[PDB]
Amino acid sequence: GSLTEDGLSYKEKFVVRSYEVGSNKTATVETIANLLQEVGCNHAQSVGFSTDGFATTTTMRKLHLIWVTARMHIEIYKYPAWGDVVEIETWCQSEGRIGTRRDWILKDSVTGEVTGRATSKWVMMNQDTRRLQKVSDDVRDEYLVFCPQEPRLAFPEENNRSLKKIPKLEDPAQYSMIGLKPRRADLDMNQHVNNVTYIGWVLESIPQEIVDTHELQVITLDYRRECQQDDVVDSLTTTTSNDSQFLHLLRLSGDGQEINRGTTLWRKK
Amino acid sequence: GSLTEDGLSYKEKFVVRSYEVGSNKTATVETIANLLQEVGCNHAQSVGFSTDGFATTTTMRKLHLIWVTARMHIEIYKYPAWGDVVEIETWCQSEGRIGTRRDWILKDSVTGEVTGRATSKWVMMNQDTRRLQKVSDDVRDEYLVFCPQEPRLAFPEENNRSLKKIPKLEDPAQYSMIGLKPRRADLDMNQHVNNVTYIGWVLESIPQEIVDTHELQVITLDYRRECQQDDVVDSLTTTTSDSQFLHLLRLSGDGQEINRGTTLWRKK
Ligand SMILES: O=C(O)C1Cc2ccccc2C1
Ligand SMILES: O=C(O)C1Cc2ccccc2C1
Repeated sequence: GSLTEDGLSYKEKFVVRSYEVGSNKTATVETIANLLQEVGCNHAQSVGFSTDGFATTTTMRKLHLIWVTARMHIEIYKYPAWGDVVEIETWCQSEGRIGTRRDWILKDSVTGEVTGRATSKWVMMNQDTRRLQKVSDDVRDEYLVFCPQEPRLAFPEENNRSLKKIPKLEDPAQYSMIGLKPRRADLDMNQHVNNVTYIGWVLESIPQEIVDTHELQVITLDYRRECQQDDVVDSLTTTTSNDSQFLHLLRLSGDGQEINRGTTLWRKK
Repeated sequence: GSLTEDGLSYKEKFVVRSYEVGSNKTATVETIANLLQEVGCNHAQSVGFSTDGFATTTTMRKLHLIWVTARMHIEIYKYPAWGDVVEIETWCQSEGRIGTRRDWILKDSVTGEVTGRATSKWVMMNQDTRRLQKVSDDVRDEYLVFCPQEPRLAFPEENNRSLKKIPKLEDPAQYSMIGLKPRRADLDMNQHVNNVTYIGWVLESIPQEIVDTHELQVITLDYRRECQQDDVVDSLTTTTSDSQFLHLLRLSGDGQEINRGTTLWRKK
Protein backbone atom coordinates (compact mmCIF):
# COMPACT_ATOMS: atom_id res chain seq x y z
CA GLY A 1 0.00 0.00 0.00
CA SER A 2 1.00 3.63 -0.42
CA LEU A 3 -0.09 7.22 -0.01
CA THR A 4 -1.39 8.68 -3.34
CA GLU A 5 0.61 11.36 -5.26
CA ASP A 6 -0.97 14.29 -3.32
CA GLY A 7 -0.28 12.59 0.08
CA LEU A 8 -3.98 13.09 1.08
CA SER A 9 -5.31 9.51 0.71
CA TYR A 10 -3.96 5.93 0.80
CA LYS A 11 -4.53 2.86 -1.40
CA GLU A 12 -3.89 -0.85 -0.83
CA LYS A 13 -4.74 -4.05 -2.74
CA PHE A 14 -5.78 -7.31 -1.03
CA VAL A 15 -6.06 -10.83 -2.48
CA VAL A 16 -9.20 -12.51 -0.96
CA ARG A 17 -8.20 -15.59 1.12
CA SER A 18 -9.84 -19.05 1.24
CA TYR A 19 -10.91 -18.67 4.90
CA GLU A 20 -12.32 -15.16 4.32
CA VAL A 21 -15.25 -16.31 2.10
CA GLY A 22 -18.74 -17.53 2.97
CA SER A 23 -21.31 -19.84 1.28
CA ASN A 24 -21.30 -17.90 -2.05
CA LYS A 25 -17.45 -18.28 -2.27
CA THR A 26 -17.35 -14.45 -1.86
CA ALA A 27 -15.84 -12.37 1.03
CA THR A 28 -18.07 -11.98 4.08
CA VAL A 29 -19.02 -8.47 5.30
CA GLU A 30 -16.76 -9.17 8.38
CA THR A 31 -13.81 -9.90 5.98
CA ILE A 32 -14.56 -6.57 4.18
CA ALA A 33 -14.71 -4.76 7.53
CA ASN A 34 -11.32 -6.26 8.59
CA LEU A 35 -9.78 -5.03 5.26
CA LEU A 36 -11.21 -1.52 5.91
CA GLN A 37 -9.59 -1.61 9.38
CA GLU A 38 -6.22 -2.75 7.96
CA VAL A 39 -6.00 -0.13 5.19
CA GLY A 40 -7.05 2.55 7.77
CA CYS A 41 -4.25 1.43 10.14
CA ASN A 42 -1.65 1.40 7.31
CA HIS A 43 -2.72 4.93 6.29
CA ALA A 44 -2.39 6.17 9.93
CA GLN A 45 1.11 4.61 10.17
CA SER A 46 2.12 6.26 6.87
CA VAL A 47 1.29 9.78 8.19
CA GLY A 48 3.02 9.54 11.60
CA PHE A 49 0.40 8.12 13.98
CA SER A 50 1.39 5.84 16.89
CA THR A 51 1.91 2.10 16.43
CA ASP A 52 0.80 1.24 20.03
CA GLY A 53 -2.67 0.06 18.87
CA PHE A 54 -4.59 3.30 19.54
CA ALA A 55 -3.22 5.49 16.63
CA THR A 56 -2.75 8.82 18.46
CA THR A 57 -1.18 12.20 17.51
CA THR A 58 1.55 13.91 19.62
CA THR A 59 -0.95 16.25 21.37
CA MET A 60 -3.32 13.30 22.05
CA ARG A 61 -0.62 11.28 23.90
CA LYS A 62 0.30 14.25 26.15
CA LEU A 63 -3.38 14.71 27.15
CA HIS A 64 -4.15 10.93 27.38
CA LEU A 65 -6.76 11.17 24.58
CA ILE A 66 -7.84 8.49 22.09
CA TRP A 67 -10.31 8.30 19.18
CA VAL A 68 -13.30 5.94 19.58
CA THR A 69 -15.72 4.78 16.81
CA ALA A 70 -19.27 6.23 17.17
CA ARG A 71 -20.70 4.77 13.90
CA MET A 72 -19.74 2.51 10.98
CA HIS A 73 -21.77 2.47 7.73
CA ILE A 74 -20.92 0.06 4.86
CA GLU A 75 -22.60 -0.35 1.45
CA ILE A 76 -21.49 -3.30 -0.77
CA TYR A 77 -22.60 -3.62 -4.41
CA LYS A 78 -20.52 -6.75 -5.20
CA TYR A 79 -18.49 -8.99 -2.87
CA PRO A 80 -15.11 -10.16 -4.19
CA ALA A 81 -14.60 -13.87 -4.73
CA TRP A 82 -11.80 -16.06 -3.34
CA GLY A 83 -8.54 -15.15 -5.18
CA ASP A 84 -9.86 -11.82 -6.56
CA VAL A 85 -7.97 -8.56 -5.89
CA VAL A 86 -9.83 -5.68 -4.25
CA GLU A 87 -8.27 -2.18 -4.12
CA ILE A 88 -9.35 0.11 -1.28
CA GLU A 89 -8.74 3.86 -1.06
CA THR A 90 -9.17 5.61 2.30
CA TRP A 91 -8.89 9.16 3.65
CA CYS A 92 -9.88 11.19 6.77
CA GLN A 93 -11.53 14.55 7.30
CA SER A 94 -12.17 16.70 10.40
CA GLU A 95 -15.77 17.70 11.15
CA GLY A 96 -15.09 20.82 13.24
CA ARG A 97 -15.16 20.04 16.96
CA ILE A 98 -17.72 17.16 16.71
CA GLY A 99 -15.08 14.55 15.72
CA THR A 100 -13.48 13.09 12.61
CA ARG A 101 -14.50 10.84 9.74
CA ARG A 102 -12.62 8.08 7.93
CA ASP A 103 -14.12 7.15 4.50
CA TRP A 104 -13.35 4.31 2.09
CA ILE A 105 -14.01 3.36 -1.55
CA LEU A 106 -13.65 -0.29 -2.66
CA LYS A 107 -12.92 -1.22 -6.32
CA ASP A 108 -12.53 -4.31 -8.49
CA SER A 109 -8.78 -3.99 -9.24
CA VAL A 110 -9.11 -5.52 -12.77
CA THR A 111 -12.01 -3.36 -14.04
CA GLY A 112 -11.68 -0.23 -11.90
CA GLU A 113 -15.43 -0.46 -11.10
CA VAL A 114 -16.60 0.73 -7.61
CA THR A 115 -17.87 -2.33 -5.72
CA GLY A 116 -18.50 -0.75 -2.28
CA ARG A 117 -18.09 2.30 -0.02
CA ALA A 118 -17.96 3.02 3.72
CA THR A 119 -17.89 5.84 6.25
CA SER A 120 -17.05 5.95 9.93
CA LYS A 121 -17.55 8.67 12.59
CA TRP A 122 -15.02 9.00 15.48
CA VAL A 123 -15.27 10.95 18.72
CA MET A 124 -12.49 12.00 21.15
CA MET A 125 -12.31 10.41 24.63
CA ASN A 126 -10.03 10.67 27.65
CA GLN A 127 -8.43 7.19 27.85
CA ASP A 128 -8.42 7.15 31.72
CA THR A 129 -11.92 8.57 32.58
CA ARG A 130 -13.56 7.25 29.38
CA ARG A 131 -15.36 10.69 29.14
CA LEU A 132 -16.26 11.98 25.64
CA GLN A 133 -15.24 15.46 24.59
CA LYS A 134 -14.91 17.93 21.69
CA VAL A 135 -11.86 18.12 19.38
CA SER A 136 -9.37 20.85 20.48
CA ASP A 137 -7.74 23.40 18.07
CA ASP A 138 -4.28 21.80 18.37
CA VAL A 139 -5.65 18.39 17.29
CA ARG A 140 -7.69 19.94 14.43
CA ASP A 141 -4.47 21.62 13.16
CA GLU A 142 -2.59 18.27 13.05
CA TYR A 143 -5.41 16.72 10.94
CA LEU A 144 -5.32 19.57 8.40
CA VAL A 145 -1.86 18.41 7.37
CA PHE A 146 -2.93 14.94 6.08
CA CYS A 147 -6.63 15.53 5.16
CA PRO A 148 -8.15 17.20 2.05
CA GLN A 149 -9.34 20.74 2.85
CA GLU A 150 -12.36 20.74 0.45
CA PRO A 151 -15.09 18.19 1.45
CA ARG A 152 -14.47 14.68 0.10
CA LEU A 153 -17.28 12.29 1.02
CA ALA A 154 -17.85 8.65 0.19
CA PHE A 155 -21.59 9.41 0.70
CA PRO A 156 -22.42 12.75 -0.90
CA GLU A 157 -26.19 12.04 -1.52
CA GLU A 158 -28.51 14.82 0.00
CA ASN A 159 -29.64 13.45 3.51
CA ASN A 160 -28.35 9.93 2.87
CA ARG A 161 -28.68 6.62 4.81
CA SER A 162 -25.24 7.01 6.55
CA LEU A 163 -26.51 9.84 8.75
CA LYS A 164 -30.00 8.46 9.56
CA LYS A 165 -31.10 8.24 13.22
CA ILE A 166 -31.52 4.58 14.42
CA PRO A 167 -34.41 3.83 16.84
CA LYS A 168 -34.19 1.46 19.85
CA LEU A 169 -35.71 -2.01 19.22
CA GLU A 170 -38.68 -2.72 21.57
CA ASP A 171 -39.22 -6.10 23.30
CA PRO A 172 -40.25 -8.71 22.31
CA ALA A 173 -37.65 -9.02 19.53
CA GLN A 174 -38.75 -11.10 16.50
CA TYR A 175 -35.45 -13.08 16.62
CA SER A 176 -32.62 -13.48 19.17
CA MET A 177 -29.22 -15.09 19.73
CA ILE A 178 -28.28 -15.13 23.44
CA GLY A 179 -25.12 -15.73 25.43
CA LEU A 180 -22.56 -14.49 22.88
CA LYS A 181 -19.10 -13.95 24.34
CA PRO A 182 -15.74 -12.88 22.98
CA ARG A 183 -12.82 -15.28 22.81
CA ARG A 184 -9.12 -14.10 22.60
CA ALA A 185 -9.17 -13.97 18.80
CA ASP A 186 -11.95 -11.29 19.11
CA LEU A 187 -9.63 -8.96 21.04
CA ASP A 188 -7.22 -6.39 19.56
CA MET A 189 -3.55 -5.82 20.55
CA ASN A 190 -4.79 -3.71 23.54
CA GLN A 191 -7.19 -6.44 24.84
CA HIS A 192 -10.32 -4.51 23.72
CA VAL A 193 -13.06 -6.29 21.67
CA ASN A 194 -12.38 -5.62 17.95
CA ASN A 195 -14.98 -3.37 16.30
CA VAL A 196 -15.60 -6.02 13.61
CA THR A 197 -16.72 -8.58 16.27
CA TYR A 198 -19.84 -6.46 17.04
CA ILE A 199 -20.89 -6.69 13.32
CA GLY A 200 -20.66 -10.53 13.60
CA TRP A 201 -22.75 -10.47 16.79
CA VAL A 202 -25.42 -8.26 15.14
CA LEU A 203 -25.69 -10.63 12.22
CA GLU A 204 -25.98 -13.75 14.43
CA SER A 205 -29.70 -13.09 15.01
CA ILE A 206 -30.57 -12.78 11.24
CA PRO A 207 -32.39 -16.08 10.37
CA GLN A 208 -30.23 -18.50 8.30
CA GLU A 209 -33.01 -18.53 5.54
CA ILE A 210 -32.35 -14.80 4.92
CA VAL A 211 -28.57 -15.36 4.71
CA ASP A 212 -29.18 -18.21 2.19
CA THR A 213 -31.62 -16.24 -0.07
CA HIS A 214 -30.35 -12.64 0.22
CA GLU A 215 -27.10 -10.65 0.10
CA LEU A 216 -26.34 -7.89 2.61
CA GLN A 217 -26.34 -4.53 0.82
CA VAL A 218 -26.16 -1.99 3.68
CA ILE A 219 -25.24 -2.09 7.40
CA THR A 220 -25.28 0.97 9.70
CA LEU A 221 -24.08 0.39 13.28
CA ASP A 222 -23.90 2.76 16.26
CA TYR A 223 -21.39 1.95 19.09
CA ARG A 224 -22.67 3.09 22.49
CA ARG A 225 -20.54 1.22 25.00
CA GLU A 226 -17.83 -1.43 24.86
CA CYS A 227 -18.41 -5.11 25.57
CA GLN A 228 -15.66 -5.96 28.14
CA GLN A 229 -13.70 -9.22 27.67
CA ASP A 230 -15.70 -10.82 30.55
CA ASP A 231 -19.14 -9.56 29.36
CA VAL A 232 -21.91 -11.69 27.68
CA VAL A 233 -24.11 -10.23 24.92
CA ASP A 234 -27.63 -10.90 23.51
CA SER A 235 -28.22 -10.06 19.83
CA LEU A 236 -31.82 -9.02 18.93
CA THR A 237 -33.37 -8.47 15.45
CA THR A 238 -36.84 -7.44 14.18
CA THR A 239 -37.93 -7.19 10.52
CA THR A 240 -39.00 -3.62 9.60
CA SER A 241 -39.93 -4.10 5.90
CA ASN A 242 -37.93 -7.72 -2.92
CA ASP A 243 -35.72 -6.06 -0.21
CA SER A 244 -35.65 -7.10 3.48
CA GLN A 245 -34.82 -4.56 6.24
CA PHE A 246 -34.03 -5.23 9.89
CA LEU A 247 -33.58 -3.29 13.15
CA HIS A 248 -30.85 -4.59 15.52
CA LEU A 249 -29.90 -4.24 19.17
CA LEU A 250 -26.94 -5.71 21.12
CA ARG A 251 -27.29 -5.54 24.91
CA LEU A 252 -25.58 -7.11 27.95
CA SER A 253 -27.14 -10.57 28.69
CA GLY A 254 -27.96 -9.71 32.28
CA ASP A 255 -29.19 -6.20 33.01
CA GLY A 256 -29.84 -5.37 29.35
CA GLN A 257 -27.50 -2.33 29.05
CA GLU A 258 -27.31 -1.28 25.36
CA ILE A 259 -23.91 -1.74 23.69
CA ASN A 260 -24.94 -1.24 19.96
CA ARG A 261 -27.94 -0.52 17.72
CA GLY A 262 -28.14 -0.82 13.93
CA THR A 263 -30.01 -1.52 10.75
CA THR A 264 -29.33 -3.78 7.78
CA LEU A 265 -30.79 -3.90 4.26
CA TRP A 266 -30.68 -7.13 2.19
CA ARG A 267 -31.48 -7.80 -1.48
CA LYS A 268 -32.76 -11.14 -2.90
CA LYS A 269 -29.98 -13.06 -4.75
CA GLY B 1 2.56 -17.35 -4.31
CA SER B 2 3.99 -19.91 -6.70
CA LEU B 3 5.11 -23.50 -7.12
CA THR B 4 8.92 -23.86 -6.74
CA GLU B 5 11.18 -24.66 -9.76
CA ASP B 6 10.75 -28.47 -9.37
CA GLY B 7 6.91 -28.15 -9.10
CA LEU B 8 6.96 -30.26 -5.87
CA SER B 9 6.36 -27.53 -3.22
CA TYR B 10 4.75 -24.06 -3.01
CA LYS B 11 5.82 -20.77 -1.41
CA GLU B 12 3.90 -17.62 -0.47
CA LYS B 13 4.74 -14.42 1.46
CA PHE B 14 2.29 -12.70 3.83
CA VAL B 15 2.46 -9.22 5.42
CA VAL B 16 1.17 -9.49 9.06
CA ARG B 17 -2.00 -7.38 9.52
CA SER B 18 -2.94 -5.05 12.42
CA TYR B 19 -5.92 -7.21 13.48
CA GLU B 20 -3.87 -10.43 13.32
CA VAL B 21 -1.61 -9.57 16.32
CA GLY B 22 -2.06 -10.09 20.06
CA SER B 23 -0.82 -8.09 23.12
CA ASN B 24 2.88 -8.56 22.20
CA LYS B 25 2.18 -6.89 18.81
CA THR B 26 3.11 -10.28 17.22
CA ALA B 27 0.86 -12.68 15.20
CA THR B 28 -1.32 -15.01 17.29
CA VAL B 29 -1.03 -18.80 16.83
CA GLU B 30 -4.56 -18.66 15.23
CA THR B 31 -3.26 -16.07 12.68
CA ILE B 32 -0.30 -18.44 11.91
CA ALA B 33 -2.71 -21.38 11.54
CA ASN B 34 -4.95 -19.36 9.13
CA LEU B 35 -1.81 -18.54 7.00
CA LEU B 36 -0.89 -22.27 6.94
CA GLN B 37 -4.44 -23.03 5.72
CA GLU B 38 -4.28 -20.33 3.01
CA VAL B 39 -0.90 -21.37 1.57
CA GLY B 40 -2.11 -25.03 1.62
CA CYS B 41 -5.28 -24.12 -0.34
CA ASN B 42 -3.26 -22.02 -2.88
CA HIS B 43 -0.88 -24.98 -3.39
CA ALA B 44 -3.84 -27.39 -3.95
CA GLN B 45 -5.37 -24.96 -6.50
CA SER B 46 -2.04 -24.67 -8.35
CA VAL B 47 -1.82 -28.49 -8.87
CA GLY B 48 -5.39 -29.07 -10.12
CA PHE B 49 -7.49 -29.73 -7.00
CA SER B 50 -11.15 -28.59 -6.86
CA THR B 51 -12.05 -25.03 -5.79
CA ASP B 52 -15.40 -25.88 -4.13
CA GLY B 53 -14.17 -25.90 -0.49
CA PHE B 54 -13.22 -29.57 -0.52
CA ALA B 55 -9.88 -29.82 -2.36
CA THR B 56 -10.69 -33.11 -4.10
CA THR B 57 -8.99 -35.11 -6.92
CA THR B 58 -10.90 -36.38 -10.01
CA THR B 59 -11.23 -39.96 -8.67
CA MET B 60 -12.25 -38.67 -5.16
CA ARG B 61 -15.24 -36.70 -6.68
CA LYS B 62 -16.46 -39.81 -8.54
CA LEU B 63 -16.44 -41.85 -5.29
CA HIS B 64 -17.77 -39.00 -3.07
CA LEU B 65 -14.56 -38.96 -0.98
CA ILE B 66 -12.96 -36.06 0.90
CA TRP B 67 -9.83 -35.60 3.05
CA VAL B 68 -10.37 -34.82 6.77
CA THR B 69 -7.72 -33.56 9.27
CA ALA B 70 -6.75 -36.13 11.95
CA ARG B 71 -3.95 -34.09 13.62
CA MET B 72 -2.29 -30.66 13.46
CA HIS B 73 1.13 -30.02 15.11
CA ILE B 74 2.74 -26.54 15.11
CA GLU B 75 6.06 -25.37 16.60
CA ILE B 76 6.84 -21.62 16.59
CA TYR B 77 10.30 -20.26 17.49
CA LYS B 78 9.49 -16.57 16.81
CA TYR B 79 6.15 -14.90 16.00
CA PRO B 80 6.22 -12.21 13.30
CA ALA B 81 5.34 -8.68 14.28
CA TRP B 82 2.69 -6.43 12.70
CA GLY B 83 3.97 -5.33 9.24
CA ASP B 84 6.66 -8.06 9.02
CA VAL B 85 6.76 -10.45 6.02
CA VAL B 86 6.67 -14.19 6.67
CA GLU B 87 7.41 -16.67 3.84
CA ILE B 88 5.82 -20.12 4.10
CA GLU B 89 6.79 -23.20 2.05
CA THR B 90 4.41 -26.18 1.98
CA TRP B 91 4.32 -29.64 0.39
CA CYS B 92 2.39 -32.95 0.68
CA GLN B 93 3.41 -36.58 0.88
CA SER B 94 1.47 -39.87 0.81
CA GLU B 95 1.91 -42.26 3.75
CA GLY B 96 0.90 -45.48 1.94
CA ARG B 97 -2.73 -46.40 2.67
CA ILE B 98 -2.92 -44.70 6.13
CA GLY B 99 -3.49 -41.20 4.69
CA THR B 100 -1.50 -38.15 3.62
CA ARG B 101 0.58 -35.44 5.24
CA ARG B 102 0.88 -31.72 4.51
CA ASP B 103 4.01 -30.07 6.03
CA TRP B 104 5.07 -26.42 6.30
CA ILE B 105 8.22 -24.37 7.03
CA LEU B 106 7.91 -20.72 8.11
CA LYS B 107 10.75 -18.21 7.56
CA ASP B 108 11.59 -14.58 8.30
CA SER B 109 11.58 -13.25 4.70
CA VAL B 110 14.35 -10.64 5.39
CA THR B 111 16.87 -12.97 7.11
CA GLY B 112 15.93 -16.37 5.68
CA GLU B 113 15.92 -17.80 9.24
CA VAL B 114 13.41 -20.60 10.05
CA THR B 115 10.89 -19.20 12.56
CA GLY B 116 8.44 -22.14 12.73
CA ARG B 117 7.35 -25.50 11.29
CA ALA B 118 4.15 -27.57 11.13
CA THR B 119 2.79 -30.96 10.11
CA SER B 120 -0.72 -32.24 9.55
CA LYS B 121 -2.12 -35.79 9.10
CA TRP B 122 -5.19 -36.35 6.85
CA VAL B 123 -7.42 -39.40 6.49
CA MET B 124 -9.89 -40.28 3.70
CA MET B 125 -13.65 -40.23 4.42
CA ASN B 126 -16.82 -40.93 2.43
CA GLN B 127 -18.55 -37.49 2.38
CA ASP B 128 -22.11 -39.01 2.65
CA THR B 129 -21.63 -41.76 5.34
CA ARG B 130 -18.80 -39.96 7.20
CA ARG B 131 -17.01 -43.39 7.37
CA LEU B 132 -13.18 -43.38 7.56
CA GLN B 133 -11.33 -45.34 4.91
CA LYS B 134 -7.89 -46.37 3.59
CA VAL B 135 -6.33 -44.57 0.58
CA SER B 136 -6.95 -46.48 -2.67
CA ASP B 137 -4.24 -47.21 -5.31
CA ASP B 138 -5.74 -44.70 -7.81
CA VAL B 139 -5.60 -41.72 -5.35
CA ARG B 140 -2.01 -42.63 -4.31
CA ASP B 141 -1.02 -42.51 -8.01
CA GLU B 142 -2.49 -38.97 -8.39
CA TYR B 143 -0.49 -37.78 -5.33
CA LEU B 144 2.76 -39.19 -6.71
CA VAL B 145 2.58 -36.59 -9.50
CA PHE B 146 2.80 -33.48 -7.23
CA CYS B 147 4.65 -34.89 -4.15
CA PRO B 148 8.39 -35.56 -3.63
CA GLN B 149 9.16 -39.30 -3.92
CA GLU B 150 11.99 -39.37 -1.32
CA PRO B 151 10.78 -38.56 2.28
CA ARG B 152 10.68 -34.82 3.02
CA LEU B 153 9.65 -34.13 6.62
CA ALA B 154 9.28 -30.90 8.54
CA PHE B 155 9.89 -33.02 11.69
CA PRO B 156 12.70 -35.49 11.01
CA GLU B 157 13.83 -35.92 14.71
CA GLU B 158 13.79 -39.49 16.13
CA ASN B 159 10.34 -40.40 17.55
CA ASN B 160 9.55 -36.70 17.78
CA ARG B 161 6.72 -34.77 19.56
CA SER B 162 4.51 -34.59 16.37
CA LEU B 163 3.73 -38.31 16.53
CA LYS B 164 3.28 -38.68 20.33
CA LYS B 165 0.09 -40.32 21.66
CA ILE B 166 -2.14 -37.84 23.62
CA PRO B 167 -3.99 -39.18 26.71
CA LYS B 168 -7.60 -38.28 27.66
CA LEU B 169 -7.88 -35.62 30.43
CA GLU B 170 -9.63 -36.97 33.57
CA ASP B 171 -12.25 -34.97 35.54
CA PRO B 172 -11.99 -32.70 37.47
CA ALA B 173 -10.14 -30.45 35.03
CA GLN B 174 -7.84 -27.85 36.65
CA TYR B 175 -9.36 -25.09 34.45
CA SER B 176 -12.44 -24.79 32.19
CA MET B 177 -14.25 -22.48 29.79
CA ILE B 178 -17.83 -23.62 29.14
CA GLY B 179 -20.57 -22.82 26.67
CA LEU B 180 -18.37 -21.96 23.66
CA LYS B 181 -20.27 -21.83 20.38
CA PRO B 182 -19.40 -21.03 16.78
CA ARG B 183 -20.73 -17.93 15.07
CA ARG B 184 -20.92 -17.57 11.21
CA ALA B 185 -17.39 -16.17 10.94
CA ASP B 186 -16.14 -19.53 12.43
CA LEU B 187 -17.61 -21.48 9.50
CA ASP B 188 -15.90 -22.23 6.17
CA MET B 189 -17.39 -21.85 2.65
CA ASN B 190 -19.14 -25.27 3.13
CA GLN B 191 -20.75 -24.29 6.51
CA HIS B 192 -18.39 -26.57 8.52
CA VAL B 193 -16.53 -25.18 11.61
CA ASN B 194 -13.06 -24.03 10.47
CA ASN B 195 -10.19 -26.16 11.83
CA VAL B 196 -8.52 -23.04 13.28
CA THR B 197 -11.58 -22.32 15.50
CA TYR B 198 -10.87 -25.50 17.55
CA ILE B 199 -7.33 -24.18 18.36
CA GLY B 200 -8.94 -20.96 19.70
CA TRP B 201 -11.39 -23.00 21.80
CA VAL B 202 -8.54 -25.14 23.24
CA LEU B 203 -6.63 -22.03 24.25
CA GLU B 204 -9.66 -20.38 25.92
CA SER B 205 -9.15 -22.45 29.09
CA ILE B 206 -5.42 -21.50 29.51
CA PRO B 207 -5.35 -18.97 32.44
CA GLN B 208 -4.75 -15.35 31.30
CA GLU B 209 -1.64 -15.17 33.66
CA ILE B 210 0.06 -17.85 31.53
CA VAL B 211 -0.76 -16.00 28.28
CA ASP B 212 0.69 -12.78 29.81
CA THR B 213 3.96 -14.38 31.08
CA HIS B 214 4.66 -17.11 28.51
CA GLU B 215 4.74 -17.64 24.73
CA LEU B 216 3.24 -20.73 23.09
CA GLN B 217 6.03 -22.86 21.62
CA VAL B 218 4.25 -26.12 20.63
CA ILE B 219 0.62 -27.20 20.09
CA THR B 220 -0.43 -30.74 19.06
CA LEU B 221 -4.16 -31.26 18.43
CA ASP B 222 -6.11 -34.42 17.51
CA TYR B 223 -9.52 -34.01 15.73
CA ARG B 224 -11.96 -36.78 16.68
CA ARG B 225 -15.37 -35.47 15.65
CA GLU B 226 -16.74 -32.25 14.23
CA CYS B 227 -18.53 -29.58 16.28
CA GLN B 228 -21.77 -28.94 14.27
CA GLN B 229 -22.88 -25.31 13.78
CA ASP B 230 -25.63 -25.80 16.44
CA ASP B 231 -23.35 -27.58 18.99
CA VAL B 232 -21.94 -26.05 22.26
CA VAL B 233 -18.43 -26.93 23.50
CA ASP B 234 -16.60 -27.01 26.88
CA SER B 235 -12.83 -26.45 26.84
CA LEU B 236 -10.86 -28.21 29.66
CA THR B 237 -7.15 -27.82 30.62
CA THR B 238 -4.88 -29.37 33.30
CA THR B 239 -1.22 -28.50 33.94
CA THR B 240 1.08 -31.52 33.41
CA SER B 241 4.49 -29.95 34.21
CA ASP B 242 8.49 -24.38 30.71
CA SER B 243 4.75 -24.95 31.33
CA GLN B 244 2.93 -27.94 29.76
CA PHE B 245 -0.82 -28.56 29.54
CA LEU B 246 -3.23 -31.37 28.58
CA HIS B 247 -6.45 -30.27 26.76
CA LEU B 248 -9.87 -31.70 26.01
CA LEU B 249 -12.79 -30.21 24.01
CA ARG B 250 -16.12 -32.00 24.52
CA LEU B 251 -19.82 -31.31 23.79
CA SER B 252 -21.34 -29.20 26.65
CA GLY B 253 -24.15 -31.65 27.31
CA ASP B 254 -23.33 -35.35 27.06
CA GLY B 255 -19.56 -34.81 27.08
CA GLN B 256 -18.75 -36.47 23.70
CA GLU B 257 -15.07 -35.81 22.86
CA ILE B 258 -14.45 -33.58 19.83
CA ASN B 259 -10.64 -32.86 20.31
CA ARG B 260 -7.69 -33.60 22.62
CA GLY B 261 -4.30 -31.90 22.66
CA THR B 262 -1.22 -30.67 24.45
CA THR B 263 0.58 -27.33 24.53
CA LEU B 264 4.07 -26.30 25.67
CA TRP B 265 4.82 -22.70 26.73
CA ARG B 266 8.16 -20.94 27.46
CA LYS B 267 8.55 -17.97 29.87
CA LYS B 268 8.96 -14.64 27.97
O1 LIG C 1 -12.06 0.10 13.42
C1 LIG C 1 -11.67 0.74 12.44
O2 LIG C 1 -10.50 0.98 12.23
C2 LIG C 1 -12.78 1.19 11.50
C3 LIG C 1 -13.08 0.08 10.48
C4 LIG C 1 -14.22 -0.68 11.12
C5 LIG C 1 -14.77 -1.91 10.77
C6 LIG C 1 -15.89 -2.37 11.45
C7 LIG C 1 -16.52 -1.57 12.38
C8 LIG C 1 -16.01 -0.32 12.70
C9 LIG C 1 -14.86 0.12 12.06
C10 LIG C 1 -14.13 1.44 12.20
O1 LIG D 1 -7.10 -26.94 7.56
C1 LIG D 1 -6.02 -27.01 6.98
O2 LIG D 1 -5.87 -26.77 5.79
C2 LIG D 1 -4.72 -27.39 7.69
C3 LIG D 1 -4.13 -26.11 8.32
C4 LIG D 1 -4.71 -26.11 9.72
C5 LIG D 1 -4.69 -25.09 10.67
C6 LIG D 1 -5.22 -25.34 11.93
C7 LIG D 1 -5.62 -26.62 12.27
C8 LIG D 1 -5.64 -27.64 11.33
C9 LIG D 1 -5.12 -27.39 10.06
C10 LIG D 1 -4.97 -28.33 8.89
